[PDB]
Amino acid sequence: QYSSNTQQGRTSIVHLFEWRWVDIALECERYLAPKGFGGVQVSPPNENVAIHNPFRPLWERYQPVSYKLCTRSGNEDEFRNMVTRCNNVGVRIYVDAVINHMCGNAVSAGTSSTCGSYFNPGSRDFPAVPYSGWDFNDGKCKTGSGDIENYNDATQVRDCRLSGLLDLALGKDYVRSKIAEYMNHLIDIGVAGFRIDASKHMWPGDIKAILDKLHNLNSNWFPEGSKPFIYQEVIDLGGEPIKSSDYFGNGRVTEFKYGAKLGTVIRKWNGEKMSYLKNWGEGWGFMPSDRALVFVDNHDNQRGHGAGGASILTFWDARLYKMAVGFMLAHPYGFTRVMSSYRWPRYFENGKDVNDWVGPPNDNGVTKEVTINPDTTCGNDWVCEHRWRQIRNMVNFRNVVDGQPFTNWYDNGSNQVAFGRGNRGFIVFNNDDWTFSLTLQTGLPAGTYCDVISGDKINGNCTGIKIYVSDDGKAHFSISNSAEDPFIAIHAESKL
Ligand SMILES: [Ca+2]
Ligand SMILES: [Cl-]
Repeated sequence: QYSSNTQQGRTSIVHLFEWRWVDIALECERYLAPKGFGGVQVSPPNENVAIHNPFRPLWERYQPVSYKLCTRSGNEDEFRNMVTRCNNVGVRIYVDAVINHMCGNAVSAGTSSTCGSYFNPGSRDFPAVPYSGWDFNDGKCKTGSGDIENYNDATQVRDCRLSGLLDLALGKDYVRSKIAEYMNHLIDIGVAGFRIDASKHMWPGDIKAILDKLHNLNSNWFPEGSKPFIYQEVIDLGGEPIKSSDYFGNGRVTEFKYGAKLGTVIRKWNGEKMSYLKNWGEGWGFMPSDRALVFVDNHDNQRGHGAGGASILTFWDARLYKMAVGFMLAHPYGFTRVMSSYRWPRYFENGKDVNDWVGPPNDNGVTKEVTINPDTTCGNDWVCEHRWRQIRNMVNFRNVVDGQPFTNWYDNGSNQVAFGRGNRGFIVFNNDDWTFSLTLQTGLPAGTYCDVISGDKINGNCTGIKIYVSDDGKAHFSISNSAEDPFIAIHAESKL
Protein backbone atom coordinates (compact mmCIF):
# COMPACT_ATOMS: atom_id res chain seq x y z
CA GLN A 1 0.00 0.00 0.00
CA TYR A 2 3.11 2.20 0.27
CA SER A 3 4.21 1.99 -3.40
CA SER A 4 2.60 4.57 -5.68
CA ASN A 5 2.54 2.10 -8.59
CA THR A 6 3.37 4.88 -11.00
CA GLN A 7 5.46 4.23 -14.01
CA GLN A 8 9.15 4.14 -13.21
CA GLY A 9 10.54 7.65 -13.23
CA ARG A 10 7.23 9.43 -12.44
CA THR A 11 7.09 10.86 -8.96
CA SER A 12 4.04 13.12 -8.53
CA ILE A 13 0.36 12.92 -8.64
CA VAL A 14 -1.93 15.83 -9.65
CA HIS A 15 -5.36 16.52 -8.12
CA LEU A 16 -7.62 17.39 -11.11
CA PHE A 17 -10.18 18.64 -8.65
CA GLU A 18 -13.79 18.33 -9.95
CA TRP A 19 -12.62 17.68 -13.53
CA ARG A 20 -14.85 15.55 -15.82
CA TRP A 21 -13.60 12.09 -16.76
CA VAL A 22 -13.47 12.87 -20.49
CA ASP A 23 -11.31 15.93 -19.78
CA ILE A 24 -8.98 13.93 -17.58
CA ALA A 25 -8.69 11.22 -20.25
CA LEU A 26 -7.62 13.75 -22.81
CA GLU A 27 -5.30 15.47 -20.27
CA CYS A 28 -3.57 12.11 -19.71
CA GLU A 29 -2.85 11.77 -23.40
CA ARG A 30 -2.07 15.31 -24.41
CA TYR A 31 -0.17 16.46 -21.36
CA LEU A 32 0.31 14.30 -18.27
CA ALA A 33 2.00 11.52 -20.14
CA PRO A 34 4.52 13.55 -22.14
CA LYS A 35 5.23 15.83 -19.17
CA GLY A 36 6.10 12.95 -16.82
CA PHE A 37 3.21 13.15 -14.34
CA GLY A 38 2.76 9.96 -12.33
CA GLY A 39 -1.01 10.07 -11.96
CA VAL A 40 -4.23 11.81 -11.10
CA GLN A 41 -6.30 12.02 -8.01
CA VAL A 42 -9.95 12.25 -9.09
CA SER A 43 -12.91 13.61 -7.23
CA PRO A 44 -15.16 10.92 -5.68
CA PRO A 45 -16.56 8.90 -8.64
CA ASN A 46 -19.55 7.44 -6.75
CA GLU A 47 -23.06 8.87 -6.71
CA ASN A 48 -23.63 11.70 -4.29
CA VAL A 49 -26.39 14.01 -3.10
CA ALA A 50 -27.40 16.75 -5.53
CA ILE A 51 -27.45 19.66 -3.07
CA HIS A 52 -29.48 22.52 -4.37
CA ASN A 53 -28.95 25.11 -1.67
CA PRO A 54 -26.37 26.40 -2.02
CA PHE A 55 -26.28 25.54 -5.70
CA ARG A 56 -24.18 22.37 -6.28
CA PRO A 57 -21.37 23.00 -3.77
CA LEU A 58 -18.07 21.21 -3.97
CA TRP A 59 -19.01 19.57 -0.72
CA GLU A 60 -21.98 17.61 -2.07
CA ARG A 61 -19.41 15.13 -3.42
CA TYR A 62 -18.49 14.17 0.12
CA GLN A 63 -22.09 12.94 0.79
CA PRO A 64 -22.51 9.56 -0.91
CA VAL A 65 -25.93 8.20 -2.04
CA SER A 66 -24.59 4.93 -3.52
CA TYR A 67 -21.58 3.31 -5.09
CA LYS A 68 -22.79 3.75 -8.69
CA LEU A 69 -20.04 5.47 -10.72
CA CYS A 70 -22.33 8.31 -11.74
CA THR A 71 -21.51 11.94 -10.88
CA ARG A 72 -21.11 15.34 -12.39
CA SER A 73 -17.70 14.10 -13.55
CA GLY A 74 -19.48 11.46 -15.64
CA ASN A 75 -21.01 7.97 -15.84
CA GLU A 76 -19.40 4.53 -15.52
CA ASP A 77 -18.56 4.25 -19.20
CA GLU A 78 -16.75 7.58 -19.14
CA PHE A 79 -14.97 6.57 -15.91
CA ARG A 80 -13.77 3.31 -17.37
CA ASN A 81 -12.76 5.04 -20.62
CA MET A 82 -10.64 7.50 -18.64
CA VAL A 83 -8.90 4.88 -16.48
CA THR A 84 -8.08 2.78 -19.58
CA ARG A 85 -6.81 5.65 -21.66
CA CYS A 86 -4.69 7.03 -18.81
CA ASN A 87 -3.19 3.65 -17.95
CA ASN A 88 -2.48 3.05 -21.64
CA VAL A 89 -0.16 6.12 -21.63
CA GLY A 90 1.41 5.34 -18.26
CA VAL A 91 -0.62 7.77 -16.13
CA ARG A 92 -2.37 6.35 -13.03
CA ILE A 93 -5.71 7.14 -11.47
CA TYR A 94 -6.22 7.41 -7.71
CA VAL A 95 -9.73 7.52 -6.41
CA ASP A 96 -11.00 9.75 -3.59
CA ALA A 97 -12.77 7.04 -1.54
CA VAL A 98 -15.57 8.41 0.70
CA ILE A 99 -16.32 5.39 2.86
CA ASN A 100 -16.70 6.74 6.42
CA HIS A 101 -20.20 7.98 5.85
CA MET A 102 -23.18 8.46 3.58
CA CYS A 103 -24.93 11.86 3.47
CA GLY A 104 -26.07 14.52 5.91
CA ASN A 105 -28.68 13.19 8.36
CA ALA A 106 -30.96 16.17 7.72
CA VAL A 107 -30.90 15.91 3.92
CA SER A 108 -34.40 15.42 2.42
CA ALA A 109 -35.41 12.00 1.22
CA GLY A 110 -36.00 11.64 -2.52
CA THR A 111 -34.02 11.17 -5.72
CA SER A 112 -31.99 14.42 -5.57
CA SER A 113 -28.80 12.42 -6.27
CA THR A 114 -26.45 12.47 -9.22
CA CYS A 115 -27.72 9.16 -10.63
CA GLY A 116 -31.32 9.56 -9.52
CA SER A 117 -31.14 6.85 -6.85
CA TYR A 118 -33.72 7.17 -4.09
CA PHE A 119 -32.43 7.56 -0.55
CA ASN A 120 -33.93 8.54 2.77
CA PRO A 121 -31.46 9.89 5.33
CA GLY A 122 -34.02 10.16 8.14
CA SER A 123 -34.85 6.45 7.91
CA ARG A 124 -31.25 5.51 7.15
CA ASP A 125 -32.27 3.99 3.90
CA PHE A 126 -29.95 3.78 0.84
CA PRO A 127 -31.46 1.00 -1.32
CA ALA A 128 -29.07 1.48 -4.18
CA VAL A 129 -26.32 0.05 -1.95
CA PRO A 130 -28.18 -1.20 -0.08
CA TYR A 131 -27.70 0.01 3.47
CA SER A 132 -30.41 0.28 6.11
CA GLY A 133 -30.62 1.52 9.67
CA TRP A 134 -28.62 -1.47 10.87
CA ASP A 135 -25.61 -0.27 8.80
CA PHE A 136 -24.97 2.97 10.69
CA ASN A 137 -23.39 3.82 13.99
CA ASP A 138 -26.50 5.49 15.58
CA GLY A 139 -26.54 2.98 18.45
CA LYS A 140 -22.78 2.85 19.00
CA CYS A 141 -22.33 6.62 19.31
CA LYS A 142 -22.51 7.91 22.89
CA THR A 143 -22.89 11.67 22.49
CA GLY A 144 -26.13 13.42 23.27
CA SER A 145 -26.32 14.96 19.79
CA GLY A 146 -25.30 11.86 17.81
CA ASP A 147 -22.60 14.07 16.29
CA ILE A 148 -18.88 14.50 17.06
CA GLU A 149 -18.63 17.09 19.83
CA ASN A 150 -15.20 16.53 21.38
CA TYR A 151 -12.00 15.70 19.51
CA ASN A 152 -10.41 14.72 22.79
CA ASP A 153 -12.42 11.54 22.80
CA ALA A 154 -11.06 9.31 20.06
CA THR A 155 -13.98 6.92 20.26
CA GLN A 156 -16.66 9.49 19.52
CA VAL A 157 -14.45 10.87 16.74
CA ARG A 158 -14.77 7.39 15.25
CA ASP A 159 -18.28 6.30 16.15
CA CYS A 160 -20.23 9.57 15.88
CA ARG A 161 -21.42 11.69 12.97
CA LEU A 162 -18.95 14.20 11.56
CA SER A 163 -21.07 17.35 11.28
CA GLY A 164 -24.18 15.15 11.02
CA LEU A 165 -22.84 12.91 8.27
CA LEU A 166 -24.46 9.46 8.68
CA ASP A 167 -21.70 7.28 10.04
CA LEU A 168 -21.34 3.84 8.51
CA ALA A 169 -20.89 0.89 10.84
CA LEU A 170 -17.46 -0.13 9.56
CA GLY A 171 -17.11 -2.70 12.33
CA LYS A 172 -19.60 -4.89 10.46
CA ASP A 173 -18.58 -7.31 7.79
CA TYR A 174 -21.58 -6.51 5.63
CA VAL A 175 -20.61 -2.85 5.53
CA ARG A 176 -16.93 -3.68 5.08
CA SER A 177 -18.02 -5.89 2.22
CA LYS A 178 -20.19 -3.33 0.34
CA ILE A 179 -17.30 -0.81 0.46
CA ALA A 180 -14.79 -3.43 -0.66
CA GLU A 181 -17.17 -4.38 -3.43
CA TYR A 182 -17.10 -0.78 -4.65
CA MET A 183 -13.32 -0.51 -4.28
CA ASN A 184 -12.78 -3.77 -6.17
CA HIS A 185 -14.91 -2.53 -9.06
CA LEU A 186 -12.59 0.44 -9.19
CA ILE A 187 -9.49 -1.72 -8.86
CA ASP A 188 -10.51 -4.08 -11.69
CA ILE A 189 -11.32 -1.16 -13.98
CA GLY A 190 -7.68 -0.18 -13.50
CA VAL A 191 -7.38 2.22 -10.56
CA ALA A 192 -3.87 2.30 -8.96
CA GLY A 193 -4.86 3.31 -5.47
CA PHE A 194 -6.93 5.53 -3.21
CA ARG A 195 -7.08 8.72 -1.19
CA ILE A 196 -9.02 7.54 1.89
CA ASP A 197 -11.30 10.41 2.85
CA ALA A 198 -11.90 11.25 6.52
CA SER A 199 -9.57 8.53 7.79
CA LYS A 200 -9.36 10.08 11.25
CA HIS A 201 -13.06 9.21 11.59
CA MET A 202 -12.49 5.50 11.15
CA TRP A 203 -10.63 2.93 13.30
CA PRO A 204 -7.33 1.99 11.66
CA GLY A 205 -8.53 -1.57 12.23
CA ASP A 206 -11.76 -1.09 10.28
CA ILE A 207 -9.82 0.40 7.40
CA LYS A 208 -7.53 -2.63 7.57
CA ALA A 209 -10.43 -5.12 7.40
CA ILE A 210 -11.75 -3.29 4.39
CA LEU A 211 -8.40 -3.24 2.65
CA ASP A 212 -7.96 -6.99 3.40
CA LYS A 213 -10.81 -7.74 1.02
CA LEU A 214 -9.23 -5.90 -1.93
CA HIS A 215 -8.03 -7.44 -5.17
CA ASN A 216 -4.52 -6.98 -6.50
CA LEU A 217 -4.24 -4.26 -9.17
CA ASN A 218 -5.31 -5.09 -12.74
CA SER A 219 -2.77 -7.54 -14.09
CA ASN A 220 -2.85 -6.12 -17.64
CA TRP A 221 -1.21 -2.92 -16.38
CA PHE A 222 0.46 -3.75 -13.13
CA PRO A 223 2.90 -6.49 -12.21
CA GLU A 224 1.77 -9.55 -10.29
CA GLY A 225 1.20 -9.01 -6.58
CA SER A 226 0.65 -5.23 -6.94
CA LYS A 227 -1.38 -3.61 -4.15
CA PRO A 228 -3.38 -0.35 -4.35
CA PHE A 229 -1.38 2.72 -3.22
CA ILE A 230 -3.08 3.97 -0.08
CA TYR A 231 -2.94 7.46 1.32
CA GLN A 232 -5.16 8.39 4.24
CA GLU A 233 -6.57 11.81 4.92
CA VAL A 234 -5.70 12.58 8.53
CA ILE A 235 -5.20 16.13 9.68
CA ASP A 236 -2.77 15.91 12.62
CA LEU A 237 -0.82 18.91 13.75
CA GLY A 238 -0.29 17.41 17.25
CA GLY A 239 -2.30 17.67 20.52
CA GLU A 240 -4.99 15.09 19.80
CA PRO A 241 -5.39 11.49 20.90
CA ILE A 242 -5.42 10.35 17.30
CA LYS A 243 -2.10 10.46 15.47
CA SER A 244 -1.09 10.11 11.85
CA SER A 245 1.17 7.23 12.89
CA ASP A 246 -1.95 5.25 13.98
CA TYR A 247 -2.59 4.75 10.27
CA PHE A 248 0.89 3.65 8.98
CA GLY A 249 -0.22 0.06 9.02
CA ASN A 250 -2.58 0.81 6.14
CA GLY A 251 -0.50 3.01 3.92
CA ARG A 252 0.71 6.58 3.55
CA VAL A 253 -0.89 9.43 5.45
CA THR A 254 -1.38 13.05 4.37
CA GLU A 255 1.12 15.24 6.20
CA PHE A 256 -0.84 18.43 6.80
CA LYS A 257 1.99 19.95 8.88
CA TYR A 258 3.93 20.19 5.64
CA GLY A 259 2.00 22.90 3.81
CA ALA A 260 1.10 24.66 7.02
CA LYS A 261 4.78 25.17 7.96
CA LEU A 262 5.98 25.80 4.46
CA GLY A 263 3.35 28.45 3.93
CA THR A 264 4.36 30.12 7.20
CA VAL A 265 8.03 30.09 6.17
CA ILE A 266 7.59 31.43 2.57
CA ARG A 267 5.30 34.21 3.80
CA LYS A 268 7.94 35.00 6.43
CA TRP A 269 5.35 34.92 9.22
CA ASN A 270 5.76 34.14 12.90
CA GLY A 271 9.49 34.76 12.85
CA GLU A 272 10.02 32.05 10.22
CA LYS A 273 12.69 32.20 7.52
CA MET A 274 13.87 30.02 4.62
CA SER A 275 17.28 29.32 6.11
CA TYR A 276 15.36 27.26 8.72
CA LEU A 277 14.37 24.83 5.94
CA LYS A 278 17.80 23.31 5.95
CA ASN A 279 16.55 20.40 8.15
CA TRP A 280 13.15 20.25 6.40
CA GLY A 281 11.43 16.90 6.89
CA GLU A 282 11.59 14.73 9.98
CA GLY A 283 13.80 17.50 11.43
CA TRP A 284 10.70 19.66 11.65
CA GLY A 285 8.65 17.05 13.51
CA PHE A 286 7.06 15.64 10.35
CA MET A 287 6.18 11.95 9.93
CA PRO A 288 8.69 9.59 8.29
CA SER A 289 9.33 10.52 4.67
CA ASP A 290 8.30 7.04 3.46
CA ARG A 291 4.80 7.49 4.85
CA ALA A 292 4.14 11.15 3.97
CA LEU A 293 1.86 12.38 1.19
CA VAL A 294 2.84 16.03 0.95
CA PHE A 295 1.32 19.08 -0.78
CA VAL A 296 1.40 22.83 -0.48
CA ASP A 297 -2.40 23.12 -0.52
CA ASN A 298 -5.40 20.78 -1.00
CA HIS A 299 -9.01 21.27 -2.06
CA ASP A 300 -10.16 22.10 1.44
CA ASN A 301 -7.39 24.26 2.84
CA GLN A 302 -6.93 26.40 -0.25
CA ARG A 303 -10.25 27.98 0.86
CA GLY A 304 -8.52 29.23 3.98
CA HIS A 305 -10.20 27.28 6.76
CA GLY A 306 -8.03 24.22 7.03
CA ALA A 307 -5.65 23.70 9.94
CA GLY A 308 -2.99 25.81 8.22
CA GLY A 309 -5.51 28.61 8.08
CA ALA A 310 -4.42 31.76 6.28
CA SER A 311 -0.78 30.66 6.04
CA ILE A 312 -1.59 28.07 3.30
CA LEU A 313 -0.40 29.26 -0.07
CA THR A 314 -2.54 28.87 -3.21
CA PHE A 315 -2.81 29.98 -6.86
CA TRP A 316 -4.32 33.23 -5.51
CA ASP A 317 -0.83 33.96 -4.14
CA ALA A 318 0.85 32.85 -7.36
CA ARG A 319 4.33 34.22 -6.88
CA LEU A 320 5.01 32.78 -3.44
CA TYR A 321 3.00 29.67 -4.40
CA LYS A 322 5.20 28.72 -7.31
CA MET A 323 8.23 28.98 -5.03
CA ALA A 324 6.68 26.83 -2.29
CA VAL A 325 5.61 24.20 -4.85
CA GLY A 326 9.09 24.38 -6.34
CA PHE A 327 10.79 23.87 -2.98
CA MET A 328 8.49 20.91 -2.36
CA LEU A 329 9.15 19.22 -5.70
CA ALA A 330 12.90 19.71 -5.39
CA HIS A 331 13.10 18.38 -1.84
CA PRO A 332 13.29 14.55 -1.38
CA TYR A 333 10.90 14.46 1.62
CA GLY A 334 7.63 12.63 0.96
CA PHE A 335 5.55 11.66 -2.04
CA THR A 336 4.28 14.82 -3.77
CA ARG A 337 0.81 15.82 -4.84
CA VAL A 338 0.33 18.98 -6.91
CA MET A 339 -3.00 20.82 -6.76
CA SER A 340 -5.02 21.78 -9.82
CA SER A 341 -7.90 24.14 -9.09
CA TYR A 342 -10.75 26.18 -10.52
CA ARG A 343 -11.45 29.85 -9.95
CA TRP A 344 -14.40 30.90 -7.86
CA PRO A 345 -15.74 34.29 -6.78
CA ARG A 346 -13.89 34.58 -3.47
CA TYR A 347 -15.85 37.00 -1.18
CA PHE A 348 -14.81 37.70 2.41
CA GLU A 349 -17.22 38.77 5.08
CA ASN A 350 -15.21 39.20 8.24
CA GLY A 351 -12.87 36.26 8.12
CA LYS A 352 -14.77 33.83 5.94
CA ASP A 353 -14.94 33.36 2.20
CA VAL A 354 -18.75 32.98 2.05
CA ASN A 355 -18.18 31.51 -1.40
CA ASP A 356 -15.86 28.75 -0.26
CA TRP A 357 -18.63 26.25 -1.06
CA VAL A 358 -18.80 27.15 -4.76
CA GLY A 359 -18.48 24.11 -7.06
CA PRO A 360 -16.65 23.96 -10.39
CA PRO A 361 -17.29 26.26 -13.38
CA ASN A 362 -20.73 25.21 -14.63
CA ASP A 363 -23.70 25.93 -16.84
CA ASN A 364 -26.71 25.47 -14.61
CA GLY A 365 -25.06 22.68 -12.66
CA VAL A 366 -23.43 21.01 -15.66
CA THR A 367 -19.65 21.04 -15.11
CA LYS A 368 -17.82 22.96 -17.86
CA GLU A 369 -15.26 21.25 -20.05
CA VAL A 370 -11.64 22.18 -19.68
CA THR A 371 -10.54 24.27 -22.64
CA ILE A 372 -6.93 24.75 -23.53
CA ASN A 373 -5.61 28.15 -24.65
CA PRO A 374 -3.02 28.46 -27.44
CA ASP A 375 -0.33 29.13 -24.86
CA THR A 376 -1.31 25.88 -23.16
CA THR A 377 -2.94 27.43 -20.08
CA CYS A 378 -6.64 26.63 -19.48
CA GLY A 379 -9.90 28.43 -20.13
CA ASN A 380 -13.40 28.12 -18.50
CA ASP A 381 -12.04 29.33 -15.14
CA TRP A 382 -9.94 26.23 -14.64
CA VAL A 383 -6.61 27.37 -13.17
CA CYS A 384 -4.50 24.48 -14.29
CA GLU A 385 -1.57 25.21 -11.97
CA HIS A 386 -0.08 21.94 -13.18
CA ARG A 387 0.33 23.52 -16.62
CA TRP A 388 2.10 26.65 -15.34
CA ARG A 389 5.64 26.29 -16.75
CA GLN A 390 7.27 26.92 -13.36
CA ILE A 391 5.36 24.06 -11.79
CA ARG A 392 5.26 21.65 -14.70
CA ASN A 393 9.05 21.94 -15.11
CA MET A 394 9.60 21.24 -11.42
CA VAL A 395 7.45 18.10 -11.76
CA ASN A 396 10.04 16.92 -14.29
CA PHE A 397 12.91 18.15 -12.02
CA ARG A 398 11.70 15.71 -9.34
CA ASN A 399 11.67 12.85 -11.85
CA VAL A 400 15.15 13.73 -13.04
CA VAL A 401 16.66 13.80 -9.58
CA ASP A 402 14.72 10.83 -8.13
CA GLY A 403 16.80 8.97 -5.58
CA GLN A 404 19.58 11.57 -5.36
CA PRO A 405 20.49 12.85 -1.88
CA PHE A 406 19.76 16.33 -0.54
CA THR A 407 23.15 18.04 -0.67
CA ASN A 408 25.16 21.19 -1.13
CA TRP A 409 22.79 23.27 1.02
CA TYR A 410 23.52 27.03 1.23
CA ASP A 411 21.84 29.80 3.17
CA ASN A 412 22.60 33.44 3.98
CA GLY A 413 21.12 33.20 7.47
CA SER A 414 17.95 34.86 6.21
CA ASN A 415 15.86 33.93 3.12
CA GLN A 416 18.39 33.20 0.41
CA VAL A 417 18.89 29.44 0.18
CA ALA A 418 20.01 26.82 -2.29
CA PHE A 419 20.43 23.06 -2.49
CA GLY A 420 21.22 20.18 -4.79
CA ARG A 421 20.02 16.64 -5.41
CA GLY A 422 23.16 14.51 -5.85
CA ASN A 423 24.78 15.36 -9.15
CA ARG A 424 21.49 15.70 -11.11
CA GLY A 425 19.79 18.94 -9.99
CA PHE A 426 20.29 22.25 -8.23
CA ILE A 427 17.85 24.93 -7.15
CA VAL A 428 18.32 28.48 -5.77
CA PHE A 429 15.73 30.67 -4.00
CA ASN A 430 15.73 34.38 -3.16
CA ASN A 431 13.04 35.33 -0.67
CA ASP A 432 14.85 38.31 0.92
CA ASP A 433 14.31 41.99 0.20
CA TRP A 434 17.60 42.45 -1.71
CA THR A 435 19.25 40.64 -4.56
CA PHE A 436 20.85 37.22 -4.31
CA SER A 437 24.07 37.35 -6.29
CA LEU A 438 26.56 34.70 -5.41
CA THR A 439 28.65 31.93 -6.88
CA LEU A 440 27.63 28.54 -5.59
CA GLN A 441 28.75 24.90 -5.60
CA THR A 442 26.03 23.08 -7.54
CA GLY A 443 27.27 19.50 -7.54
CA LEU A 444 26.63 19.25 -11.30
CA PRO A 445 28.87 18.38 -14.25
CA ALA A 446 30.27 21.39 -16.10
CA GLY A 447 28.18 22.91 -18.79
CA THR A 448 25.53 25.32 -19.89
CA TYR A 449 22.13 24.64 -18.27
CA CYS A 450 18.72 26.02 -19.09
CA ASP A 451 16.94 27.46 -16.05
CA VAL A 452 13.61 25.58 -16.19
CA ILE A 453 11.76 28.18 -14.08
CA SER A 454 12.38 31.11 -16.52
CA GLY A 455 12.19 28.94 -19.61
CA ASP A 456 12.67 25.56 -21.35
CA LYS A 457 15.38 23.67 -23.19
CA ILE A 458 14.32 23.27 -26.84
CA ASN A 459 16.47 22.17 -29.79
CA GLY A 460 19.91 22.85 -28.39
CA ASN A 461 18.97 26.18 -26.78
CA CYS A 462 17.12 27.80 -23.87
CA THR A 463 14.05 30.04 -23.96
CA GLY A 464 14.96 31.38 -20.56
CA ILE A 465 17.98 32.12 -18.42
CA LYS A 466 21.21 30.17 -18.96
CA ILE A 467 23.43 29.06 -16.04
CA TYR A 468 27.08 28.28 -16.64
CA VAL A 469 28.54 25.54 -14.44
CA SER A 470 32.32 25.36 -14.67
CA ASP A 471 34.77 22.49 -14.08
CA ASP A 472 34.58 22.75 -10.32
CA GLY A 473 30.77 22.56 -10.22
CA LYS A 474 30.42 26.22 -9.28
CA ALA A 475 27.97 28.60 -10.95
CA HIS A 476 27.01 32.21 -10.62
CA PHE A 477 23.37 33.02 -9.74
CA SER A 478 21.82 36.48 -9.69
CA ILE A 479 18.19 36.83 -8.61
CA SER A 480 16.66 40.21 -8.01
CA ASN A 481 14.17 40.41 -5.16
CA SER A 482 11.89 42.09 -7.64
CA ALA A 483 11.94 38.98 -9.92
CA GLU A 484 8.41 37.63 -10.66
CA ASP A 485 9.83 34.14 -10.09
CA PRO A 486 12.72 34.59 -7.73
CA PHE A 487 14.12 31.09 -8.05
CA ILE A 488 16.13 29.16 -10.53
CA ALA A 489 16.44 25.46 -11.08
CA ILE A 490 18.65 23.44 -13.38
CA HIS A 491 19.09 19.70 -13.85
CA ALA A 492 20.74 16.96 -15.85
CA GLU A 493 18.15 17.09 -18.64
CA SER A 494 18.20 20.88 -19.01
CA LYS A 495 21.91 20.79 -19.88
CA LEU A 496 22.72 21.80 -23.48
CA1 LIG B 1 -16.86 6.92 11.57
CL1 LIG C 1 -6.18 15.34 1.12
